[PDB]
Amino acid sequence: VVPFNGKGTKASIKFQTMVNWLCENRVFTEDKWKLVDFNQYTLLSSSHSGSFQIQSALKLAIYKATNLVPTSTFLLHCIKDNKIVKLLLCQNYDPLLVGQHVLKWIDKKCGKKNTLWFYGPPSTGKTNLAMAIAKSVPVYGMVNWNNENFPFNDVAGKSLVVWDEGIIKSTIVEAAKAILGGQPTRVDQKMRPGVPVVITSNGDITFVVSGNTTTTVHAKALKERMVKLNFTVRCSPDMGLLTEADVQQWLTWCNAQSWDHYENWAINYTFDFPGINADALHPDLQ
Amino acid sequence: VVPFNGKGTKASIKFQTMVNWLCENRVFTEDKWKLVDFNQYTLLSSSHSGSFQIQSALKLAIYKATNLVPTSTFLLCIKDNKIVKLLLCQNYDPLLVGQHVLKWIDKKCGKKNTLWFYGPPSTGKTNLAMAIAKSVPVYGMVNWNNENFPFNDVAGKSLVVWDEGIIKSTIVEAAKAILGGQPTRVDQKMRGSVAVPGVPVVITSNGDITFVVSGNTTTTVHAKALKERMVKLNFTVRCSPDMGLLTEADVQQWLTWCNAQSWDHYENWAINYTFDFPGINADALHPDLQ
Amino acid sequence: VVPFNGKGTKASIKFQTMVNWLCENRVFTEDKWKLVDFNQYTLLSSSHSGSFQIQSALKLAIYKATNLVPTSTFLLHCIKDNKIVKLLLCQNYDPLLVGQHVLKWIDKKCGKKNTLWFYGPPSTGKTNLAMAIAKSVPVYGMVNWNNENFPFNDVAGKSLVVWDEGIIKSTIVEAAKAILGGQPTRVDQKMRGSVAVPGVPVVITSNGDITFVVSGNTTTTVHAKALKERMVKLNFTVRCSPDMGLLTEADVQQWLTWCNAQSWDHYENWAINYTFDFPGINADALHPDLQ
Amino acid sequence: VVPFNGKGTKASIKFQTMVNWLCENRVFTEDKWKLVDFNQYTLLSSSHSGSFQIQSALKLAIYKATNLVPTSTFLLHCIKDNKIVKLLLCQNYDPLLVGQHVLKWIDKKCGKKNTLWFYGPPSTGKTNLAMAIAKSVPVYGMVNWNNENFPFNDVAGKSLVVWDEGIIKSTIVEAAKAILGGQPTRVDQKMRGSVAVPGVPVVITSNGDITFVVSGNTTTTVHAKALKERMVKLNFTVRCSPDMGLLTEADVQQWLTWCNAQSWDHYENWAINYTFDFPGINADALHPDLQ
Amino acid sequence: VVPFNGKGTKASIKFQTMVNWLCENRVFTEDKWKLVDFNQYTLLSSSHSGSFQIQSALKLAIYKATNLVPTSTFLLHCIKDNKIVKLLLCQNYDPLLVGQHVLKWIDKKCGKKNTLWFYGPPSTGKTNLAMAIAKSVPVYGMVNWNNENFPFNDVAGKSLVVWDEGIIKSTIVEAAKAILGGQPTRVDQKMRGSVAVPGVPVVITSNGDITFVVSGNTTTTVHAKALKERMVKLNFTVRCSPDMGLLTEADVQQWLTWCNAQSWDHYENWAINYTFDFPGINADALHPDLQ
Amino acid sequence: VVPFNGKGTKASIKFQTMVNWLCENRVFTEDKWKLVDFNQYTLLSSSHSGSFQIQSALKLAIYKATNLVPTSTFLLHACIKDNKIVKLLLCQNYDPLLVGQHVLKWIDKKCGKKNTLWFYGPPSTGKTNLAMAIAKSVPVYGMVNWNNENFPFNDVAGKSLVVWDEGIIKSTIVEAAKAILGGQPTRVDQKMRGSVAVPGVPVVITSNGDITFVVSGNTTTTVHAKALKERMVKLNFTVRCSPDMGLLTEADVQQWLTWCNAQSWDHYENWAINYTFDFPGINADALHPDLQ
DNA sequence: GCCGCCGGTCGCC
DNA sequence: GGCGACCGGCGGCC
Ligand SMILES: Nc1ncnc2c1ncn2[C@@H]1O[C@H](COP(=O)(O)OP(=O)(O)NP(=O)(O)O)[C@@H](O)[C@H]1O
Ligand SMILES: Nc1ncnc2c1ncn2[C@@H]1O[C@H](COP(=O)(O)OP(=O)(O)NP(=O)(O)O)[C@@H](O)[C@H]1O
Ligand SMILES: Nc1ncnc2c1ncn2[C@@H]1O[C@H](COP(=O)(O)OP(=O)(O)NP(=O)(O)O)[C@@H](O)[C@H]1O
Ligand SMILES: Nc1ncnc2c1ncn2[C@@H]1O[C@H](COP(=O)(O)OP(=O)(O)NP(=O)(O)O)[C@@H](O)[C@H]1O
Ligand SMILES: Nc1ncnc2c1ncn2[C@@H]1O[C@H](COP(=O)(O)OP(=O)(O)NP(=O)(O)O)[C@@H](O)[C@H]1O
Ligand SMILES: Nc1ncnc2c1ncn2[C@@H]1O[C@H](COP(=O)(O)OP(=O)(O)NP(=O)(O)O)[C@@H](O)[C@H]1O
Ligand SMILES: [Mg+2]
Ligand SMILES: [Mg+2]
Ligand SMILES: [Mg+2]
Repeated sequence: VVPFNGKGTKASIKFQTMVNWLCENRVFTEDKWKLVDFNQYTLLSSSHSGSFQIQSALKLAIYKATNLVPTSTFLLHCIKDNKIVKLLLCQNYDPLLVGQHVLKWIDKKCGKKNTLWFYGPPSTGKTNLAMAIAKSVPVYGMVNWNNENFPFNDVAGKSLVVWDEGIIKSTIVEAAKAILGGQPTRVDQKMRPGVPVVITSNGDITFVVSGNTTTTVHAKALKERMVKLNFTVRCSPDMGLLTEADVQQWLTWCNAQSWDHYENWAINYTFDFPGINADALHPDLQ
Repeated sequence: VVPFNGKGTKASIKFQTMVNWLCENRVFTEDKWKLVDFNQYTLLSSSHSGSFQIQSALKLAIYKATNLVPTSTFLLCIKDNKIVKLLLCQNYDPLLVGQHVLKWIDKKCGKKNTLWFYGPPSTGKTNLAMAIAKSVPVYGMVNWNNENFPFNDVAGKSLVVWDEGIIKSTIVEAAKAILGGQPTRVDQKMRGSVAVPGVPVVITSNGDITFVVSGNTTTTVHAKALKERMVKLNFTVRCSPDMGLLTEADVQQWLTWCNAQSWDHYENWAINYTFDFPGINADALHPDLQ
Repeated sequence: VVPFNGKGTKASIKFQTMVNWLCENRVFTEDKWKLVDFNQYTLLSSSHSGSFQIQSALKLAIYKATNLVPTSTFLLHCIKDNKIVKLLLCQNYDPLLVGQHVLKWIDKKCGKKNTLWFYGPPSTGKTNLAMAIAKSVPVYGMVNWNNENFPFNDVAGKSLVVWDEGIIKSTIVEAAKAILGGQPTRVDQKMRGSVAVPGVPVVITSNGDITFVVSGNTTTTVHAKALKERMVKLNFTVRCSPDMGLLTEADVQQWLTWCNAQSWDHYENWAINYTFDFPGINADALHPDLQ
Repeated sequence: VVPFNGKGTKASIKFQTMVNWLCENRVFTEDKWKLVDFNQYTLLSSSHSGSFQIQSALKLAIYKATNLVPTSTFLLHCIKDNKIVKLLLCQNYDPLLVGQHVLKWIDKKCGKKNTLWFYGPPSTGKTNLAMAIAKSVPVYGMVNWNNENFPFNDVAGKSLVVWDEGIIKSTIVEAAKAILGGQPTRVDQKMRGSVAVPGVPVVITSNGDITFVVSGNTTTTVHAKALKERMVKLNFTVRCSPDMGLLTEADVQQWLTWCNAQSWDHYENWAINYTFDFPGINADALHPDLQ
Repeated sequence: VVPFNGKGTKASIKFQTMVNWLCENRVFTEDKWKLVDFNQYTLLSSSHSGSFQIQSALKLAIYKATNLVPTSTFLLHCIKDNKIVKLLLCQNYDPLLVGQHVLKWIDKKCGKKNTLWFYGPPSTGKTNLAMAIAKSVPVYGMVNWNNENFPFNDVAGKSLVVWDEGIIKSTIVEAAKAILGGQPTRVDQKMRGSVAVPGVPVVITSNGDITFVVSGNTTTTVHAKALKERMVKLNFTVRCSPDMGLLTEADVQQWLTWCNAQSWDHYENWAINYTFDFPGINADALHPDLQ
Repeated sequence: VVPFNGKGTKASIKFQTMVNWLCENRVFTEDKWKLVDFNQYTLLSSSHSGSFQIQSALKLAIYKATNLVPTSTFLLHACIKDNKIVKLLLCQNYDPLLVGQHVLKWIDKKCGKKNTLWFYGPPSTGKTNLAMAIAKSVPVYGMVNWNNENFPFNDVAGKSLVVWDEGIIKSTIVEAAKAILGGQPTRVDQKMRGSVAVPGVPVVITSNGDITFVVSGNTTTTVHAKALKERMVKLNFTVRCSPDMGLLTEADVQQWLTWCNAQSWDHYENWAINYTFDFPGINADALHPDLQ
């Protein structure tokens, strides 16, 4: 399709450059814009025609960073020295395979398996790793911030949805089957792609509370849409916060490795994530 | 009736050209506009006025594509077409089916405004319906609408799709009007006349929809009335588990070939419309498909 | 009343010319404007000013076509070969006397009797003649469109009100009497602001008697006296052959033009005291051409 | 005090002239403006600024004609030929005193006695006289048009209030005392930021005694003392000819103008202390123009 | 806190001059503006951008007159012929102390004794005196105008709150205690910046003791001690002449002009220990002009 | 981060200068602006354009004062024996050095979990006077008594200090109380502002009785007593004061905090390693000769 | 105050 | 006389 013949003025080209600048520096919120470049914000807020451009540029930047650009490219920029590499080795999970899956999972290339699940005892580092990814993607949203009876508001536009210490109520289970499966909401269909979801919890989430009693009616359907990871070993208190770079170096290194190994397991996506294969451990990871 | 003797400035001519450019490339949604041409959208959205124009152009393009141009214009060797292969296995005449579709999609079938596909599951009922629905500019599903108000925003659509639907006794009164091509009161009260918009309808189902659900029971009072407005097809043959997603290109090829052939056979059946679509006539098969 | 001494730029003259064109070409809805002239609509819809001018011009054209010009001028333009003339003769009715009645009724000059009633067996063409007149006037409103509990909405700014198969309920019989009698609605008395507001002609086609107002689950005849004061009745008893086809506004314009061309004293004799029932064909009084 | 030493631009002076012209020709509604001058109305409504100017100018003209200018100026321009003059002789009322009393009453000069009451048998012309006077003043409202539960809404901005065949209810008896006595509502107090501003003349017509306020399904005389002080009572005892016809503003203006030139000193002989019942004709008090 | 430089253009300078002219001639309401300078109001309403300036200027003028100017300056410009001086002597109170106290009171300088209370039999002129003071401040409000369940709304933006024929109920005792004592309401606290001060003076007229709180169908005295500390009580016992007439600004300002010129020693001696009652005439200290 | 290479007109530079001027003069409300400078306010409100500029300037100035500039810089300034606050602290048996130094960290949200100060003691001992003295120095603060009874924590965001005077905690709102008193932002704060974490507002509480006991109907419950103790710091005002010490002023606060900033921080670092619910009292020998 | 458009008039055909 | 493109004016925008 041939684009239109419209030629813009100086102001329009300046606005387009401003949108590119906002998209490049990951400035998607007013607070972030004030914290980063207060001078330009003060200059723009002087009048109506300046204030409107702020909202327009923010919306266009969000759309460009979410829909028109692959999210994985936002994450890609001594492999053994990375904290995350050691952490997955302790949990007997191959750092390479889990890294490759995240790239496909964030890129909606895993089919119906749109949801990741971290399972283990409390204080094993589940939320620390999960929250590290949420700070690496352009925009993220948490279920906890939403209303108690409307947990899935403002799902469209997010690069990732995080559900920390969550549990599924039978009154809203039908909505969970859609989003966790990646099916678009009916509102999205009417007005016009799914959003990856990550869930961390202490118990078994496949059990659904129904009244004052637990039930297993929906246990079968939720299993196909999810991948389970076991974080059993307690973490030392000195680990601290995981930096966005630690994710960046880990994902970038895993990207360049041979991909054919991941495709073999990708033929039949199992609900359970396979453990470390000692015969396939990379030499640099040792 | 003479067009007004006004003259357009250089600014309005650009808007008029953009309106034609919208219809030329079948872009009718803001998402499609963003996906196809981002630079022009970004340039337009940097000024109060620069926006009033996006919505105005979209509205004008929708109206022009839906009402001022025949729908079939958007649709217009043959043995290799998957659509023909589909209807061949289903014991129906591939040529005669398309010739009715063109008259049906153009609101030229009188009271029989509704088409119905029926059969066991995994027989291609839904795949064929979406292939037609993708080709038309604008289409809407009854599934997306509210349960208590299934017929909202029917106007402005070139087609309406109803997937695995069931008719309830509460909505049987509104269903009869929309399925029969009769204009709704909302359009009548707005437009000014008593008959204007026109909406084709296509329905798929695994069960007989002529039966109406009332309470926890099923009645047959409205069966005769719904039979007049509808046309039935029986997809009773299991399809080969190899066929893929039917595309608009497949439909356009099927309709283009069927359009130019002889139209002498169709109008004989058009004198009296049978409730069931006629099946394969062995002697009347076109020599191309023998 | 000397007009104002104001003056306006070329844009205002263009707007006035556009309003005059809308009045001339009989365009009164946005969809009609889109159908007749898409180019001018697309040019006008390029900015806020044009989109406001569209609504202003539409409203002004509607007002001019409704209140600034007598409705009869929108109807004027072998007489025996006219389909409508045959129909009234078949129904044993004089075409001239009916036509001359319409030209005074459509202009609200008949006073209290603002309503015509078409009554008789079904499928005799009662709706066909009623709708034919409606399609000729600038704009008409139908009671069937309006909501269940509020039938008399959107009456203002209309030329003709059509009500087919109508039944008067006791709940709304009081509001019904106002419009059917030519009395103005009370909201127009204040929104316009004095008792100078006019009313709208009403035409009713029914298969049964409408003087029997429905109350609950029982028929009552207390209101029959008041309704008969305001109404004129016709009887479509003789069913027509199913080959008359859809009547056209050209037939109405042709028939109405001929009626005004003849003598008017013939109708004036019956105008001294209007009768509820319409007198039938008189062989002596028939027009020389129609014989 | 000396007003602001401003300098009106070219456009603003046009607005001032338009506002003056609207007041001059008594054009107070959009529907009146369309009939009087459609040209200027279209030229103005050609754009947003013109519509805003129309909306502002209408309110300014209403304010100028209501508050800043006395109403009597629009009433003031042999006498035996006047219809109204003969009418009051039938009801044994002196036309001169009635004319003089109305002129002082319309401008809120009577103080407490702010209400005039017409009473008598039906068909004596009680409504005919009230309507003619009402349509002479620029803007008037009717209690009938207003909401049943809120009959005294939209009081401000009216030069006269007309109440036909009214009956006072116990639910609204308290609000009626203020309006009939010229007491402004709290809206005219707190939003107009004072204790009292308008005078809102009110006229009432009835066939029975309105001082008997209905209480539930019973009649009570508690409020008889309070209301009878606020009103002035006129009795239309004699039924007039059926062919009196509709009165017009021309008859109203001529009658008031003639009463203006006559002697005034006779009026205040009684006006120092009004009585509830209007005094009748005495042969001595009859002017020679009517003898 | 040196002012910003901000060199303004002629458009803003003219608006500032208009704002000053508003305060100078006491034009604080739209109705007063229309009644005083109609030409300027007509010119200003010719456009939307000109109509916005009226609402911009009125608020600033009201704020300037309320907070940026001492209220007593609006009061201060033979003596033995002033009606108030004569009236206060009839009640056996010293006019000089009353006038001196009022000026100190209106500027909120009495401390916690913010509210004045006038009590006595009817027809003693209590209400007439209260109106004269309220008519002289820029803007005044009433508790009578407010809603029954929320009588203490719209407190801000007023220089004096008048409560005529007042009485205190138990459902509003907590609100009345704060307002009568000068304590700012929580609205000012959450709109301005923490415990401010503006408050408002209050004047009360009553025919009965207001210290008796009405609860249910029983009179109670729980808050009698708390209320008395906040008011200064005056007993208006002597009936006044029926034909005294209303009081005006010229009477109050003339009276207040004399009082300010005298020494503050007489007042400041009693001001050290504020009493609930006000001292009467002392022949040992009556001013020579009033002897 | 390289700032966007745009350049503003004369009006934009003037507006930025006005925003700076509003910050420098501690003007944050319409009433304060009208009181300080009526002429500029009139000039701005003369037109529709300036009425929007006023609101934008105020909204930007509040944000600049609250989030961009540390609050403690508004306390420090650009006869120590005679300072009124020093005497008042000595009357109530507390070291003026440690009280001032702790404030400079509590007001800057640097104390970690212990985000609140608690004043306890009999009436008329000077609890209210000192509490309001700190508030008058910070740019903008909000007091709880203004809000609705059922909604106590409205408009908490965008304030430098939260004042709660003689208040008592109820079980119906004890769940929200542990949030602000703990320094973790409310749920709506993250959503409207994208980040799971945005620092909280310091809180100062005065009380005549022990607030660690929560009202539960017509009954006192102590289930939440433990949870409040690691969020709070307690000071006891056990000595009454004579009516010879009027309202405290910002001048006293600035002088007091200025001296506490210049002295060594070793006496604070010893206690700051492990915070205690009880604030240690006067040490007889540790008192520096500048206050002996 | 900002960026847009309609419009007049002089400049050139 | 006609066609051209230039700059200044004005728009509405809460
Ligand atoms: N705010 C923090 N500052 C420093 N270290 C932290 C912080 N939060 C967590 N950690 C460290 O991160 C590791 C685990 O963090 P945490 O988020 O509590 O893990 P978890 O297993 O997801 N916990 P839980 O929420 O109990 O399931 C430990 O080494 C902690 O010391
Ligand atoms: N992604 C796909 N979408 C549609 N059809 C598919 C797809 N993949 C394979 N097919 C095959 O294509 C044919 C179309 O089947 P489908 O249209 O889903 O059946 P149907 O009869 O309309 N189903 P039902 O919804 O039960 O009425 C079948 O043979 C499918 O097995
Ligand atoms: N599509 C049509 N359907 C029916 N009648 C038609 C049609 N087109 C033309 N006509 C003519 O219209 C005549 C009847 O018109 P119609 O208005 O339906 O009658 P009616 O007496 O008003 N009907 P009803 O509503 O049953 O009382 C027929 O006899 C035909 O001559
Ligand atoms: N066109 C006319 N309209 C009204 N009244 C007319 C007309 N022509 C003559 N009249 C007479 O003029 C008088 C007007 O009376 P009118 O004001 O309608 O009633 P009223 O005396 O107030 N009584 P009522 O309405 O019965 O309570 C009556 O005597 C009518 O007969
Ligand atoms: N029109 C008037 N306006 C004001 N004061 C008047 C007026 N006429 C007389 N007066 C004087 O005011 C006195 C009563 O006025 P008013 O202000 O109502 O007094 P009051 O003692 O406060 N009344 P009350 O409300 O009965 O307790 C009369 O006795 C006259 O001296
Ligand atoms: N504006 C003032 N007026 C009077 N006394 C004041 C004022 N400001 C301070 N004081 C005095 O300064 C001291 C401060 O006491 P304060 O801080 O109010 O004590 P408290 O125990 O918190 N009060 P309370 O509110 O009764 O619980 C007291 O002696 C007050 O009387
Ligand atoms: Mg956690
Ligand atoms: Mg299907
Ligand atoms: Mg009184």
